[PDB]
Amino acid sequence: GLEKIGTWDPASGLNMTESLIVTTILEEPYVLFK
Repeated sequence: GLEKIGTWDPASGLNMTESLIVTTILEEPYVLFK
């Protein structure tokens, strides 16, 4: 049915009460430190 969920009041606003790792090795020219 219709149940409350939160309160408005124009000062405080709307208090809404809802609750890949890839390994390699270094060998030229396969993989090099850039």
